[PDB]
Amino acid sequence: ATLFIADLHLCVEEPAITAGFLRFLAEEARKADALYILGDLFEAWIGDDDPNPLHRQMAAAIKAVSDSGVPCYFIHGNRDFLLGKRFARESGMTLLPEEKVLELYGRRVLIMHGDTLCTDDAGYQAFRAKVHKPWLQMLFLALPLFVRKRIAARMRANSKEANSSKSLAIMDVNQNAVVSAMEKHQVQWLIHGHTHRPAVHELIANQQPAFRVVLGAWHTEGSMVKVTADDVELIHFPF
Ligand SMILES: CCCCCCCCCCC[C@@H](O)CC(=O)N[C@H]1[C@@H](OP(=O)(O)O)O[C@H](CO)[C@@H](O)[C@@H]1OC(=O)C[C@H](O)CCCCCCCCCCC
Ligand SMILES: [Mn+2]
Ligand SMILES: [Mn+2]
Repeated sequence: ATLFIADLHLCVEEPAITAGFLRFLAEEARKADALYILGDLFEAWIGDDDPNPLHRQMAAAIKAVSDSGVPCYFIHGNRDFLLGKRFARESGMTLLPEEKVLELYGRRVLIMHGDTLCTDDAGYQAFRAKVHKPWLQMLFLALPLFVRKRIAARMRANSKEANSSKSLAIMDVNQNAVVSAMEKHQVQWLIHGHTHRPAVHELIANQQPAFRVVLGAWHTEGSMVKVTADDVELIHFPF
């Protein structure tokens, strides 16, 4: 089986999630064919040079999975788009582009974080385009770590404030964008996160039955999608 997770938002002061993730790696990822992490692995990323001890332990635990023969892949989220090649090497992860099609046991599946489908949120998409500019990223990364942490803290705070004022519609995926992505790639299956609204949605793409499977955020329990020859299963599991 091939596993998909997203939206862990790992951080020091959410220790149940950290413990749950370590257990997941040892008990589930170890026996899988591959693991895909579809963004927001960390609560925030302000550069691979961050000395946070959590990053060291998480990198080693992920690298132990891929060193055991189970490849680990990462699509960036909105929290952790700065995660780079240095941390990918430390963690034994392969970095993927923002959209990727997999063929799994004969089944073509599109994967992404999900935030690029939220096309009605013009304010977010504006922000996203700016912070994805390599020149601006490279400029941010030149600041002292403590300044980067203050910026991130402010961004987190203003994000929470902005979100409480936004309609549910602009913060969920746009259906035209969903269908457009699934027809661009001619898939009947899409797995994403970002919205923190776990569900299996039925829809039409390519004039055929299609499915959009949304991972849950990790808080008091975890969420994965398990893909086998015969099934695509959204599974919630306790810590
Ligand atoms: C150049 C390199 C910069 C590097 C920075 C590295 C640190 C990144 C830290 C993570 C920030 C991230 O949380 C912001 C974000 O993505 N918010 C969108 C997201 O909501 P979340 O709160 O993240 O769940 O998902 C929501 C649903 O899709 C969406 O609505 C939120 O988007 C917003 O709230 C964006 C607002 O519309 C505008 C953003 C205002 C940010 C304030 C900037 C303060 C910076 C000051 C520095 C001078
Ligand atoms: Mn998230
Ligand atoms: Mn997200």
